[PDB]
Amino acid sequence: GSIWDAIAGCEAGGNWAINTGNGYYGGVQFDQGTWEANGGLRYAPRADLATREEQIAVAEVTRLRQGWGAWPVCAARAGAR
Repeated sequence: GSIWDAIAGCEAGGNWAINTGNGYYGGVQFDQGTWEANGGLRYAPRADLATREEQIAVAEVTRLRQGWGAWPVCAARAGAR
């Protein structure tokens, strides 16, 4: 496990391949602009097409640049806010 699993339970019901059409993708519900801005195209075209480990790698960069408050509720559910 990782802290990100609690975020992904909150954001995606633990399904890191979710792609529901709501403007967000994968286990931590990146939007496409954030996926691309934090290096995600190196792994896959969208977050939901990347593995959990790759999504977590991009999420780490995203959290460092933008803060846990980018997931204002689900990062709290994981104990990080």
